[PDB]
Amino acid sequence: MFQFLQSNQESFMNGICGIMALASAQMYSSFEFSCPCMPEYNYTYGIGLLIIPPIWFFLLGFVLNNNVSVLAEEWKRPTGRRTKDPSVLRYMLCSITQRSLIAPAVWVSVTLMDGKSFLCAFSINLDIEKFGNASLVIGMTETEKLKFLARIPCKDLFEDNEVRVAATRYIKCISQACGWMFLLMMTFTAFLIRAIRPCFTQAAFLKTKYWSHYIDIERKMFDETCKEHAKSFAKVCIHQYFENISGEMQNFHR
Amino acid sequence: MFQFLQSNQESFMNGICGIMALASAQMYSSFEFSCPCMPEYNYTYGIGLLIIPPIWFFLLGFVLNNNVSVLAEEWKRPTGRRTKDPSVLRYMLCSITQRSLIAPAVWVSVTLMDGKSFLCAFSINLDIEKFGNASLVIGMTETEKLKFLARIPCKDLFEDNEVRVAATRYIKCISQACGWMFLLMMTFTAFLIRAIRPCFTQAAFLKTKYWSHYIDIERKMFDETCKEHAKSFAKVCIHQYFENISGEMQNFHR
Amino acid sequence: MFQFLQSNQESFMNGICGIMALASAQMYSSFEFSCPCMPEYNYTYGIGLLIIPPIWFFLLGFVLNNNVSVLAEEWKRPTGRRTKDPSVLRYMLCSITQRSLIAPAVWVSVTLMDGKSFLCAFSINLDIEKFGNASLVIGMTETEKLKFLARIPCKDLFEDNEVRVAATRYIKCISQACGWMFLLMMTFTAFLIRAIRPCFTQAAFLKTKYWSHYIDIERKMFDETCKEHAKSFAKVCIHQYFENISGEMQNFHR
Amino acid sequence: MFQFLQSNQESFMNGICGIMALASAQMYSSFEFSCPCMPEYNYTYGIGLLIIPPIWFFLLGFVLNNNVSVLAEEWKRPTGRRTKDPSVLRYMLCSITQRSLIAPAVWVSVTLMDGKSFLCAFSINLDIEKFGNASLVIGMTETEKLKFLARIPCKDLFEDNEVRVAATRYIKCISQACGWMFLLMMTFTAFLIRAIRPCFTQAAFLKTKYWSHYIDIERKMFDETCKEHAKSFAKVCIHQYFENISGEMQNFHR
Amino acid sequence: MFQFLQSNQESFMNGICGIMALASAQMYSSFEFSCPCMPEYNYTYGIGLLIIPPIWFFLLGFVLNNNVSVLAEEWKRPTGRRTKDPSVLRYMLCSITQRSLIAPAVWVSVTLMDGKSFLCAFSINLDIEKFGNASLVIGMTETEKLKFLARIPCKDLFEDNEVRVAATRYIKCISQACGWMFLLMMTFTAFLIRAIRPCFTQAAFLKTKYWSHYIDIERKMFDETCKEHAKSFAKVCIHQYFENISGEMQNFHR
Amino acid sequence: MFQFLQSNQESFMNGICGIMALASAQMYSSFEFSCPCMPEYNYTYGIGLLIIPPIWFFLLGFVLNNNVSVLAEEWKRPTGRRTKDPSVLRYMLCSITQRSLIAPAVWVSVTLMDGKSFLCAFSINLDIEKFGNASLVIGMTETEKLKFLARIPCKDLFEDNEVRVAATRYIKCISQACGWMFLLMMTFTAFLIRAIRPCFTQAAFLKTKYWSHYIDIERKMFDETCKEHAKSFAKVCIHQYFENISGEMQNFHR
Amino acid sequence: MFQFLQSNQESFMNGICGIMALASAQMYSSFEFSCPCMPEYNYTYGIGLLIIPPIWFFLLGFVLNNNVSVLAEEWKRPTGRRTKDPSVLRYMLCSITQRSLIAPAVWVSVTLMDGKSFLCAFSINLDIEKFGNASLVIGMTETEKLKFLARIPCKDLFEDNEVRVAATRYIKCISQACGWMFLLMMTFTAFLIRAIRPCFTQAAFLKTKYWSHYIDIERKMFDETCKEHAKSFAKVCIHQYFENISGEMQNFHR
Amino acid sequence: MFQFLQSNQESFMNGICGIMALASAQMYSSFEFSCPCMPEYNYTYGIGLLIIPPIWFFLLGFVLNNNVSVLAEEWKRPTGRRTKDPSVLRYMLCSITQRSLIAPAVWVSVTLMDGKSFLCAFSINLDIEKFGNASLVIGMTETEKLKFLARIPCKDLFEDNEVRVAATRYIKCISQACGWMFLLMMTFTAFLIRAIRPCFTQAAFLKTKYWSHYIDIERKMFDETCKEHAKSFAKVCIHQYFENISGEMQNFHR
Repeated sequence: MFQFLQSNQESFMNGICGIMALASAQMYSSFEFSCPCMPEYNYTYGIGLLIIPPIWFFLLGFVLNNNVSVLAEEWKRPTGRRTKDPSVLRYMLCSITQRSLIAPAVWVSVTLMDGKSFLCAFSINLDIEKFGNASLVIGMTETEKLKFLARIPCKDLFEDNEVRVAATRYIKCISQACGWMFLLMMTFTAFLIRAIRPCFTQAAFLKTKYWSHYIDIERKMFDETCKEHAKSFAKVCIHQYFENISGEMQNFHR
Repeated sequence: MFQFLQSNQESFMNGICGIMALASAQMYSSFEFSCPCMPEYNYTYGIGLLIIPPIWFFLLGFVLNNNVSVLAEEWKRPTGRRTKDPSVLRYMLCSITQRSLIAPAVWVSVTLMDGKSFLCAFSINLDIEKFGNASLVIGMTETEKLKFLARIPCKDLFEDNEVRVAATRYIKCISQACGWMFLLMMTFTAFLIRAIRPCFTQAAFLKTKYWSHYIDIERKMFDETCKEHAKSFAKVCIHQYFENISGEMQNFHR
Repeated sequence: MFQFLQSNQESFMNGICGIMALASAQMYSSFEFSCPCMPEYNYTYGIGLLIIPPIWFFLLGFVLNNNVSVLAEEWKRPTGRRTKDPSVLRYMLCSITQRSLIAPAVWVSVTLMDGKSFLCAFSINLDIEKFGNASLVIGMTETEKLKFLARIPCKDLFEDNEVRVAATRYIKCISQACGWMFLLMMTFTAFLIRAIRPCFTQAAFLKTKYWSHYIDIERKMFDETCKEHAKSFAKVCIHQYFENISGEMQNFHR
Repeated sequence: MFQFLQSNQESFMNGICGIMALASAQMYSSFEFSCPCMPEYNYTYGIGLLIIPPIWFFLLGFVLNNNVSVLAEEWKRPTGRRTKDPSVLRYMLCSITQRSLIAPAVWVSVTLMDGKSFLCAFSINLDIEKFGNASLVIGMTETEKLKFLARIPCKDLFEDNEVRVAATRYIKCISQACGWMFLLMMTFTAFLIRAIRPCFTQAAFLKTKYWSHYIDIERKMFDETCKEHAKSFAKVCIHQYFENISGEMQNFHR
Repeated sequence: MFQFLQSNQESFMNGICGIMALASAQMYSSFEFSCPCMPEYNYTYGIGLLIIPPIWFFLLGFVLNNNVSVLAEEWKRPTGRRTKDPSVLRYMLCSITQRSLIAPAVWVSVTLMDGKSFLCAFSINLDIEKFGNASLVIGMTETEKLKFLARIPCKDLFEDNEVRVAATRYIKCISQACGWMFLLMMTFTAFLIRAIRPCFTQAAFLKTKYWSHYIDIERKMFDETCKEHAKSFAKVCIHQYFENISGEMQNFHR
Repeated sequence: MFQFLQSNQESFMNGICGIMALASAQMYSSFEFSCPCMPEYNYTYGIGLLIIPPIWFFLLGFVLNNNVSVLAEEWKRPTGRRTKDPSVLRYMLCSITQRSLIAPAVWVSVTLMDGKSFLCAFSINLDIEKFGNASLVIGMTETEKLKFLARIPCKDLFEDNEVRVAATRYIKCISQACGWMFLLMMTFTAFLIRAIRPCFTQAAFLKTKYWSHYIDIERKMFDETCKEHAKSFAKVCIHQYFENISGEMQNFHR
Repeated sequence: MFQFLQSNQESFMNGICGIMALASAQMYSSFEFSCPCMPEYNYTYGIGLLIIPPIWFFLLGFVLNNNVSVLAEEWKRPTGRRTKDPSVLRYMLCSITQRSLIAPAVWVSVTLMDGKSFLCAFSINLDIEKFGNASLVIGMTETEKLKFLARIPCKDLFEDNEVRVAATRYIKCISQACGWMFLLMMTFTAFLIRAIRPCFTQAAFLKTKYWSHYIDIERKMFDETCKEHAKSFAKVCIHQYFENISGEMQNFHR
Repeated sequence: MFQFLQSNQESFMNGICGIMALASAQMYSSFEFSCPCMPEYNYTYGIGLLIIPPIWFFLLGFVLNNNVSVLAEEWKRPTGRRTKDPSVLRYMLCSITQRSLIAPAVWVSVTLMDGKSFLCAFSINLDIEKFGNASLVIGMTETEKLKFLARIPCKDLFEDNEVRVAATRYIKCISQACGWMFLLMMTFTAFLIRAIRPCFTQAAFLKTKYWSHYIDIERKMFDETCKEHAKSFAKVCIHQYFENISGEMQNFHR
């Protein structure tokens, strides 16, 4: 689902959040899921791939946002020295935080729709009599059937394909149900935020918008002012260089 | 069917509704249908994939529409304070709702034409003597033949390929019949709305159109006014910075 | 046959009719034909896929045409109040109807050239002694040979491949003959309409052309007039906002 | 052979004839040849695919040409009322007819070079002792060997692959010989027409060229004249609408 | 070897000759060589595909050249009436003929480098004791070994793959030798023509160049003169039409 | 993940660092990992591919940066002669160093997520009783089981596929855990640097920015000044050349 | 190696020589090498493909160069009549010859690096005891082992794959060694020509450059002068044509 | 790794060196490595492919550089006649030499990372008891085991796949270690040259830059001066030609 905003870089309302949501789901495709298939490590691997990459995509939204240093500058300065109201600083932080949650939400949704994190984390929690022969886990210890159930996420380590296919379909169904409930709760949260909060936080929104435009203007105008103060002194140095070297370029190029 | 409006971004009359209908059907292709193949869970999985993603695509149409906060602002304000007639607010809500139903309708139609939601939900409702051997479901309990019929949507869990192919073709035929009746009822509803309602709701349409143009003008004009009020104060700060630092850039760059 | 008008969006004389004929044939390719292979349902499935999608493509031509609401407005108004002659309204309706029949005609032609609708609908009408062994349908009941002949459209439900290939080639030949006779009658109808009718309905054609140009002008001029009446009042509101907030932006950004 | 004029839309001298010749040969590729492989129907199928689609491509050249209605208008009008000489009308009809024969000629040539129409139509006319065993058609009736020879165009209905390959190569050779003689006669006819006729029909060519330019000018100038007469009356209606509604937009947007 | 002048339409000195040489070799690739593999017909098929398509590509160069009608006009007119010198007419004919020989030469060269025309035409002329077993053509009649050697161009009609591969490599070697000698003689002929003839036919070259530029100027200037004489009379007719119909458009659109 | 900044060369804030991070990960894909599968060399190969290419990508960032020669010029010059403050030189070096660490960090992350460097380096550290038969490493010497465990990274040198797949999944899990902890520590380091340091090193940042703009201005202005001093002397030499040679070009070209 | 100058048509210093070197190596790829695998013909086929196509690419460089007719004109004219010095004519011929040797050198290099011409020409010169069994060529005549060794370039005519692979690798190694020595001698020749000769042939280079610019100017200025002398006389003829025909177009188009 | 500078022809600082490094690595991919697999020739083939193509890419950098003739002109001229200082000539030669070493360094690095040159050159230096059975090279002569070890680079000449895979991985590891040490030494050499030498050779750099700009200006200004001196004399010749021929074009084109 990449060609849509790729061929339409106009449907955005912020650009870096659409790129990072695209990058979050493409990084899920490129990641090679390697469940340990051991009963000690399956839970932390499967749940860690649902928890740790969203934390990293969230921090990466703060690192890539170029207003977090200016906001950290204002919060470090003492009260009275601060040129901003505390509601404008709180609104600014809330704006950065809400755009930094898109790529974590994209990761959690592709992970739950794919079903592999639940298959790795919850295959030792199965009740295997619902899936095939009952004569599988008889004759085993409690320890040995935990090792048996832990190998269900691995095709080339689990030999009974019928029990593996039935247990994989059952867990991927529950994972897709959690993925649709996650999408539905986060979109209904997005609906209440985009309907109730602009009825409540107004003119902090207008001060934060003037603050954001002032930063982009101040950065650009400082760049072209440095360039015109360079062109004054660089013209002085270049012309003074050729005062002497063209005295040599007389005999050297004529 | 994606290259048509992809190479022709002129045949639209709204852009976000054509993108979301494209995204709805592409998300159906990317979704990996995983029927549980258990008689307790097949119905809720198959009917839930026909009900829950249309609800989510409907809410996503409200979240992506940038006039729902302005409409929620007007409805929250008391009567007398409201600058709008109640017919203009009702017409505005009806406009957002009708464009938010395109991507749900695209989902329901691709789901019924594909046939997998009916195959998952209705395979325990089959009468299997119409499809193959009669000696399949003899010798089974009522419980055991419900488990037998529940595995029909799964190729690698159902062994009799002739009975599976015959039952799959029968249910996919009924699903395609419901998909064509759904398309035909929703297009005939679209015909009656686009023929009778502009004979009845006129000049609310013209007030809602002026309201929509006024919002896009007010947002843009506020953006460029913030930028020109930034350029005044940013020019002051940059010039005052180089008053002192060019006093240092004397010895530092000459 | 899609790249031709795709790379040449100049050979048209109307754009939406070329897109919908392209979309009609691409939707035939994307549709997965699933004959029930049951003698009760084969006829209605095969003939329903030849009848019902053309009705839907015809209604979709009325829904996508933006002059059907203006025409419905004029017909609803009483005689005397109507600003148009009844011949101009009849000519207008005939213009919309003739362009709405292109995508139904494209569907019927690809369906008859493919041959699957006739194979599904007419395989129980076969005389199977023309195709293979005569010892197939002996020893069967009349009911059982109807079930035998109904499975001919299904490769994985019909076991005698020689009889299936011979019966499929016979019916696809007759379907292609009906497809060429359908194309030839509809093109000869198109020839008589585009030769005799502009000798008979003239100056209703010129009034309907002025009517169509007047609609596109009135819609566009209403859009830019709403935008310039927005820019007056939006400039008032934005300037009055910064009268007070720049009084705060004194201490807040200097 | 499509990328040539596709990437060079300058080598034309008429555009619709190059597109329809491209469309004629692409429609041959998309058509799935389905010989009946029955001795009653093979001739009419094979010769019908050589005769009927050229008739349809010829009529389609008349339907797509936008001067056939203006020519039909002039021929319907009585003598004396006709503003044109009869030689200009005859030259005009000959011009449309000659461009409408390109796509029929492309169809006949790809059909004869492919060889399938001759293979279907003429396989019961074979003398099968030239191709393999002589012991094939002994022990058969005259009726049964006609059914045997009719299945030669069908790989999956004819079992002796050596006799089938030899008979297919013999008939495809004769079909390619007829295809090269057809191309050579039609190109030599094109040479005599483009060398002798502009020595004989001159200044009817110049009157027909002025007639064709006059039509394209009259259609375009009528379109922009309708648009400027629309813009007069549409400006009146829009300005009169906002006389009253801006009286409401006082309190409604200030 | 198509992308070179496809991506560089500047390396030409005439455009239609580069397109037809490209089309000649692409038509060789698209042509399905079907040797009869019969000793009566192999020679005429193999040598006919080396002779007949070059004659057709040569005539097609005369048909596509738009100066052959103007040259045929001048030659038909009597001496004294002719406005041209006979050397200018002879030079003009020689110019058209030399550009019309490029696509025949491309056909002959791809046909000889591919080797199939010599393999078909000359396989009954082989001496098969140079290629495999000597015990192949003993026990055969002179008639039967001619049928045996005629099937060498056909993989699926000749069973001894070692003798077929050895005889195919021998004949394709001789065909490639004739193809390189053909290329070398035609390029050395092209060298002598482009070196000796512009030393001999000069100022007929300059009169023929002025003649060619005069034709392209006269055709274009006649086209725009017809269009400006159309715009005079079309403006008269359109304005006179709206004199009466705007008298009706008073009540009809106000 | 290459098409994102490839189709969007605007989301950058420096260009060479985005290219080198892209080149670092593409060089990982192109590198063919060839573990020695010997217990003496596996550790240094696997850990060397995690250490040595980041050192090389770090040095390559210094070589490709065009300000390291100007900074080396300033540091070589004695104190008092230096036109820059030591804080501006330290800030400049820190700026080059931080951008030169992106491609090393990309290499370490793709190497740990792929898992092959840990599989090569740590397969002799395994405890193989956790993975398959216990009867594998009995009957072996301590030397021989080190050779046995060293061949685990090699599919075609290790025969027990079940033990190899289980040991590969265990080590790739630990490698992906180290890769996520590495990404999380380096992004949290990037967060603290981009939040705390612009609160501490300011106006060295502004002097280093003026220094960087001054270099790009001085290089460009020296280039165009050399070109205009060339055009003076080149015009002299060319005109003086044709003073004599046009005296020869009189008789030579007239 | 085609996309480089294909996407960069700026790195050239002549265009036709880069195209012909590209065409020389692409023609090597398209050529199907067909060694006769006979001891009488292998040498002349293998060495002929190394000699004859370079001669043809050399002549093709003279045919495509548009200055060889002007140079042949000057050499044909007698001494005294010649407007050029003999050193300028010799320099001009040397310039055309050196650019015409690029495509021959590209052919020889791809042919020696591929190794097939040496494999065909030199396989009867092998000493086959270095490559496999010694019992191969015992029991054979001197004539029969020449036929045995001649079939080494043919995979499907030589049965011992180990001896064939060893002999092919040995000869392709020697061919690649000759290809690298050929590249190294021709590049060192190119170095001495581009270093010593512009120290020796100067101002013949400047006269030949003025001669080449004079030809391109004289051809273009003759083309536009013919076009403006056409536009004078074509305007006369077109206006005089419509003097009479607009007398008819009075009644014919009003 | 080609699309990077292919889609970004701006990241360069010289263009021909980036193209030749791209061409060096693409020529490595296109080269078919053919180890002789003979103990006399393996070393010179494997080490020759590491030595000889870098020498050729180095000379090709001198041939393609258009300043080596101007530098050779200055060095040939006697002292006193030389218009340049000897430090400017030495700096110029060092500039050409350093850019001509990029494509040799790219070749050596891809050759060492691929590992085939070390596999060919060093497989007779192996100690084969480290890799498989010890019973391989017993029963062989010293001569015969050299022939046995020489066939390790050839898959289809070495039969023990386990010993071949183990020996190939060992040598490719050592080759990749030498490739990383080569990259690291050449990049650290590039670091010391780009840091220490612009602190030492300055104003020879500025004279060599003015020299390079003067050459590009003098070549271009000589080209346009030849063209304007052509246009003077070509206008004279063309106008004088039509003085006489338009006297003939009176009767010939009127």
